[PDB]
Amino acid sequence: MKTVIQDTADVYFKRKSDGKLVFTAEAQTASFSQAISEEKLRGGIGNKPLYILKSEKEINLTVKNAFFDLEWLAMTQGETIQEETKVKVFDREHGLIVDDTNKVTLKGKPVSDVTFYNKKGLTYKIAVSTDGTYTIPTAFAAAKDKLTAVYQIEKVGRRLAIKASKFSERYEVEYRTIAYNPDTEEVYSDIYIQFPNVSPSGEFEMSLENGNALAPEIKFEALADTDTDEMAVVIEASRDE
Amino acid sequence: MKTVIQDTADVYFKRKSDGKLVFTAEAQTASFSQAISEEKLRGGIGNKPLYILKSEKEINLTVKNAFFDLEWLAMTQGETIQEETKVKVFDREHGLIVDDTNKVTLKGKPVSDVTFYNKKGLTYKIAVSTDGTYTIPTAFAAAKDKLTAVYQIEKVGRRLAIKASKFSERYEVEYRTIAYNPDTEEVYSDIYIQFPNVSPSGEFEMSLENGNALAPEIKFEALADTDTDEMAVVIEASRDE
Amino acid sequence: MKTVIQDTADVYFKRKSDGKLVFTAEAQTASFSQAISEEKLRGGIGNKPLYILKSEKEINLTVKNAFFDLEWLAMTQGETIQEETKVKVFDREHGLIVDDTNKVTLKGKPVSDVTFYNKKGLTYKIAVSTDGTYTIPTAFAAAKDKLTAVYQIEKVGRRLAIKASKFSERYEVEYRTIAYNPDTEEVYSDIYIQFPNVSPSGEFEMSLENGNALAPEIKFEALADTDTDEMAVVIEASRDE
Amino acid sequence: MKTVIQDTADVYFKRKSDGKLVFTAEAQTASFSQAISEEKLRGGIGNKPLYILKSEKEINLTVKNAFFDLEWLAMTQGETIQEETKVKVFDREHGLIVDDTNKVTLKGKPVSDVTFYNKKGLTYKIAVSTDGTYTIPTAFAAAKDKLTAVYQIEKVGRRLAIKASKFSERYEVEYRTIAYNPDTEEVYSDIYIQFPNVSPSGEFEMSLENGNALAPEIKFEALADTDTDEMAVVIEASRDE
Amino acid sequence: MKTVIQDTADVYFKRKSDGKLVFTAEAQTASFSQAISEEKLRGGIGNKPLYILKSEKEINLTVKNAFFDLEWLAMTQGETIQEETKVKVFDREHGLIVDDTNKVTLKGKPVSDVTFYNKKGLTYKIAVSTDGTYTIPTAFAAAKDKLTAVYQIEKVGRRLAIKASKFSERYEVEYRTIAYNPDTEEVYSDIYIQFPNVSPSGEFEMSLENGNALAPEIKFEALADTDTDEMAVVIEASRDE
Amino acid sequence: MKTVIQDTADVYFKRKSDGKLVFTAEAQTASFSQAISEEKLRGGIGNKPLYILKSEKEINLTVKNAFFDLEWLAMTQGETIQEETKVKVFDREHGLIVDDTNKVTLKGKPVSDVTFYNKKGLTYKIAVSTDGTYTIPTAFAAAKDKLTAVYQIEKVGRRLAIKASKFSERYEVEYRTIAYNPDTEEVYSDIYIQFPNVSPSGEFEMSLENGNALAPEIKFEALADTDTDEMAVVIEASRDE
Repeated sequence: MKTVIQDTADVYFKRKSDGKLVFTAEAQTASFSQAISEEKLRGGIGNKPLYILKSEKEINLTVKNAFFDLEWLAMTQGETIQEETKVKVFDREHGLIVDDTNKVTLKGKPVSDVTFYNKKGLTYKIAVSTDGTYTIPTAFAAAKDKLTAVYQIEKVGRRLAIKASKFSERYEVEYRTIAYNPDTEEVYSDIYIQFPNVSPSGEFEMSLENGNALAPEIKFEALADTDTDEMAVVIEASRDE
Repeated sequence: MKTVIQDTADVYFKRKSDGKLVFTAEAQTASFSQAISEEKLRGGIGNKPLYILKSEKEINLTVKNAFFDLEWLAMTQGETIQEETKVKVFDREHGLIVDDTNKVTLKGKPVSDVTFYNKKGLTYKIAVSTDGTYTIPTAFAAAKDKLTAVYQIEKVGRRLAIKASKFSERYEVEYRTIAYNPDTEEVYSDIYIQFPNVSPSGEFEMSLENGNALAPEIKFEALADTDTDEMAVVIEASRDE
Repeated sequence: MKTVIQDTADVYFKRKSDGKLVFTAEAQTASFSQAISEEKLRGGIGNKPLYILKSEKEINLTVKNAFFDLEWLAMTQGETIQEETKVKVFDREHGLIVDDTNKVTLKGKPVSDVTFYNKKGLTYKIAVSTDGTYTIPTAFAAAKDKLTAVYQIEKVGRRLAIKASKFSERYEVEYRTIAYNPDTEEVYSDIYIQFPNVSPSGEFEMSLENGNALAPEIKFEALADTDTDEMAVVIEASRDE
Repeated sequence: MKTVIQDTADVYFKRKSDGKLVFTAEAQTASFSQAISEEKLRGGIGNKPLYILKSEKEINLTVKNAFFDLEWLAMTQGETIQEETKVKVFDREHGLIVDDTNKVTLKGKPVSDVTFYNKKGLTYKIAVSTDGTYTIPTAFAAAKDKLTAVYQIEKVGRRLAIKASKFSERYEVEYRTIAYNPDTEEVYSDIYIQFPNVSPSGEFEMSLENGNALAPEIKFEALADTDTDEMAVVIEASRDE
Repeated sequence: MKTVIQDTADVYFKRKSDGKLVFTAEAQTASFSQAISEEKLRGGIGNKPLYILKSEKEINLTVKNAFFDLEWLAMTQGETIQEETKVKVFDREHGLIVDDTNKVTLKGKPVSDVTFYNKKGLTYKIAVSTDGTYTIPTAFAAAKDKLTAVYQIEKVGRRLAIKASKFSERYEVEYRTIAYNPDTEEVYSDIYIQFPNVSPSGEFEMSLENGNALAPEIKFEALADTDTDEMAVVIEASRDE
Repeated sequence: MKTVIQDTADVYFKRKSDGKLVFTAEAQTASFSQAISEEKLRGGIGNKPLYILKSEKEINLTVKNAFFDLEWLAMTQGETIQEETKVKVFDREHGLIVDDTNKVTLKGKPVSDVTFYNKKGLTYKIAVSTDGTYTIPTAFAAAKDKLTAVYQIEKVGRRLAIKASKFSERYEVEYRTIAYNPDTEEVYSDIYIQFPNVSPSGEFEMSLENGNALAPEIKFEALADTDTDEMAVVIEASRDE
């Protein structure tokens, strides 16, 4: 029946190979635009139209979530997120003071050469010490100054890798919304929009501007089911049944 | 776990030959857009898609800072910044009164010809006087009147050269931001985006508008690592090790 | 004399064949754009310009109204508006309650099959009745319910007929607007702009959005008169003569 | 000296054939943008710019008045305004009460066939009468009803004719503004911008929107003077001389 | 003086025998190309030229109109267009309902045999009836079907005849174009190009593509007059006398 | 199975005498066109075909590289590249200042007569200086004059000598490509196109246009093998085996 739709959708994903339900979201957008190509044959006394050549059926999706989850990026490359992997990352220590003996001591555990910066913005590159106490050239600084340190440390966590060859696999998608009855002010039906075969398209961008709540974005491209030649299916299930 | 991204990312840099940690920044943006191209083949009764051709994988970057430092410019051209170099720059002295003997004495150390400017539009270019006192020309001016001088001096500082032959080198990059847990309002994970091989691009602008703040912007371009064929690495590690 | 033009203009029309003064208007716009294609010859030592070629003059018109008239669309096609023609139009009735005997009674004079709609969106296309009442299947509805019917009714009125082989005819146009004298706050002259031979262009879009007032739009194009070679004429007439 | 210029210009024109000072103005804009073509010959081992060659020089103009003056538009079309010429224009008469014998009388001097209008939108055209009394058919209207009439008259006034073959001629132009002294808050020098050979361009538009003051715009394009090869001249003259 | 030619030419033809000014066109091109050949003789010690021989002089001529006139074609074969002559042409009738008596009544006036076409694509050839009623076999058509009827008719009009023997006649041709003054942007003279004796060459190709506006093209070939040996005359006459 | 071919090939060569695998490729094109002629005999009552004569079969190759190797050109003329040989080449030294005695020095090592050049475009050649300086008459240049000189030097490098008599020897060639499976988008087979005998042909164009990356091209010609008369071979080896 006639109904009014207000809210966004809950999306569900699924890999057709191993069957991992890759999501259960709380979104901010959705779309399933369509397209067709049309050209017109012409001829005869008066350039009249005689036939129309309809020559495609393309569908594209798009979703825009309100949180960040790594699986979103996993989808757009097909890799697998490894767990508990050793990695090397940078780390920065500030506010070091130079003692009266022309020495400074760190408070971390480097793994590469440490670089010092002084209040003017010079640089002094020294190898990693075994005891952790380091010497400063007398031209670089003197007693009772302030220096900063930057170096590498080893951490553990989850890891992903974007390569130059690996490409996507094929997926299932589904939306879901709720539609109201414009007379008695209650929810009547539950819209569904299924997609039986999709293929992620690699065009993603993460602008990390200051003071903005990041919103990932993912685009797909629907294909035709081999078994039944269906590109989309729409359902309206009524809560009265 | 689901997480909320709110803040920009701290940037780090590395030159791959000598290992200069060229930067530690307090920035305003970070982006790593992707791109791919497709062709699609067609044929048969029913001009249908038979096999898709993928032909690229490009990644770019962008960083935009809040403070100006000369290393930013140094990176984009490779030329190193020599220190303690004597240079020639122009200087200006205002409010120069003419005495009753048609003579005006500078208060500087001219190195090129000194040019004075009368109160309407005139110009007059005397040679550098050894004494430093100058004879005011005949009808260029009179007594009890103002002028202003412009000439060159010799100052000491840092220097960078923009040539037309020396082009960019190859660097490594790393961003770091934090993502909040949406339930307990705390900090959960630490995000990292390494780029194991980049090539800084020459496309930049230093506009110095009045009353605005110049924010440098530098655009890179990421290529494939030779060892493992990686363009980018994304890492998430929890603050509960 | 210098004058200030404020108001829009009254627009008239006239068909060259019979002399139908197709309108007296109360409009919002009038326009008589021009256009000439200009190139530039060049020659001699130093690629100097020595002359400017000018050839291909055009004039476009545009008018825009704040009411709706049907002669408006009549001009753009070249048809004629038949008067007092019987036609077929749909009509709808609501609030039809079903008596206890599973029957309902329309109140109109259907000409085609009548379709019934319940409060869930089902359908029933019963054939036209001869007496006035209809019987309802028990499954579709029950006693003390509501139904709505849609059927076709015959009404009498005017009728245009847009045809795909016919095209517009040739017309005459004229605007009239006033201009004041910038010293005395008075009206001085009656400006006219005549167009002796013009061919309407078929391009019109009647968007009918909610709560807006539709403003039509005709566009013409002026062709050269075969007798005296005049595309446009401008006249000024002083009110003191 | 350094000055601040803040206002528009007085624009003068002058035709080169007869010598007519076609305008003085009180305008709103004035411009003379310029353009040049550059090519950068390259050659030799290594791609090196050897020489930059200039190949063209274009000077445009623009003026925008705040009052309608017929000679403006007369300039761009060549024609010479004709004075005291008889013409034909439309006129309208409202609110005519039908008499008891189905007859109406006008108050003017028709020179074309008269067209009547009903309160509902009919039409009835009848040949001009000699006594000004026209008989209206019974179906069109009855006694004590209101009709409206339209017809042509003969008026005397000025006249132009935009022909499709005759294009413009060549003029001289000159601007004039006032430049201030940024210390004493006084007027110092008068700016002038002269053009010795100009060819008006036919590209103009007269929109007559309701409640908008008409702003004529007349574009020009300048060409090199044969005597001394000057497209433009700029003169500054103090008011102390 | 030096002048600028911008425009095509009004072409005027005239038959030398009966003196009919056969055309005043509004064309799109005119041309009067030439051609000459040389041989050169050589001899003596060292192959050097000794004498140049010149033995040909041809002047072609081309015109290209925008409208279509039948006299254009009449020129190229020398016939005289006959007026009001009876001819035979084919005509077509779409949609003829078959009655219960398996007969059809045409709405025209055949003159030769009638051929029907059913939907499926067969044909059926009957002879001409007197009362206009034709019987249709029960294999070609059926009850309540729509057929297509084609036949010959008789109309009257103007007639030509492209004979394989009769060939062209002789004409006189004159052009006209207006030349401008390259300093004051006015008209200075009228260029004329008379041709006193010309012989048509038969090469016309009337392509009638879909939605194009054919420009007739006919080519000529000038020949030397017997009286004075003047293949072409070029005239310039100033507009000051 | 049906496959899709998408890339160029890695070309290989081998000389049949001394077994120098003279090359491997990162190429941009390969091709092995074929061509035969026919004669056809005719006779008898009615000109009909009777017997067709086949007497030819040829294959021609082409390869287009991206880099430059000198054996690539050594093939085309059949020479062997001598190593570690002395040659003679020209060289240039710009910016030579003239001293207070019209003497000129040189920071080089000439072997032929040095030809000095002046800014005006003069010249001066003289026997080689045996001390390290030259004297320039006042007529050529006077003093404080910047001069440019040119002279030959000796260098050691690899040398190739085109000769009028030495011609080709007989090579052997092999290609390689990869083929994909349209259903699973994995790799399936490796196509090889051998040629057991070939003779390089002399047609090569080396245009070094400014800013156009060079890509050479060698064209071969395949002759039939004496032993078993195979002018070429095509091979396909899957990767499941």
